[PDB]
Amino acid sequence: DEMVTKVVPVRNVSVRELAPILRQMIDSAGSGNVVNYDPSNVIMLTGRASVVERLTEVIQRVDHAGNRTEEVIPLDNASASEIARVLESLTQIVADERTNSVIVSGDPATRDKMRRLIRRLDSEMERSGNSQVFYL
Amino acid sequence: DEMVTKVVPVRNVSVRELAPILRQMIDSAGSGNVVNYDPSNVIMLTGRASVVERLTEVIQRVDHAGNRTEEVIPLDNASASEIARVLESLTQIVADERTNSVIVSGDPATRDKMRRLIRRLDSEMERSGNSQVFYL
Repeated sequence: DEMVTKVVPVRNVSVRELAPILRQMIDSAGSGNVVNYDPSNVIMLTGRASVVERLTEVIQRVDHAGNRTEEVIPLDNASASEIARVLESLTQIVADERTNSVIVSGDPATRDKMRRLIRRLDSEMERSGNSQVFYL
Repeated sequence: DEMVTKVVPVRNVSVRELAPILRQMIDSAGSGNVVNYDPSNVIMLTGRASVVERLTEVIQRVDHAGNRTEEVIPLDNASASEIARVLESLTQIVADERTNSVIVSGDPATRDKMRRLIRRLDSEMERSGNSQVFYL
């Protein structure tokens, strides 16, 4: 029940995405607690140190959920520019020409699938391209 | 409870971004305190020296949160003009031609990621460009 103010930085999450759940706690929490939404992307929690505690818990646990990191997957055989059109015809993927490598972005579960699907599209063709040579 | 006036410069933050949280304190603070929003980008706090204290605390702590600094990352191998198109196809980046270097802007956490992602796109290609030479 201790009345205090607390600082919560909101990094990955849009601070107003959290409008419902932080203020809906005030329904249950009652008075004394205030939640502040600043487009400079922090959320200022001022109130009873237990209820703010959860919203340092909730957000910075929820701020984990939307975590988006990028990784460069090289391509030994196929052209990165094809794979960037194909994988984007199914549904963020950007191809780097120089190193022949595909930049991918998403949560670690989505960056699993495209990492398994790019290993098959990079599988080596057997000897037979669209071009063959016939000795007459 | 001392009634005073105080000067708060608001540097990085839009002074009207702080309309909710400074005036919502007046709800809890009560009378005697006044918060002034000047588009010349300061916020004049006149009132009880404890409640203004926090809003010198809050803002100049919040004014830290949106801190945006720029840095020039050189590029030894790749062209800065490519990396400026690629890194901007994922989502501020401006490339400098002469020194072959990319200007980047953002908070120190975002300027971490692009600094790790530019180290891979600058990694040296192994001997094999899009051009090879076949001796027949």
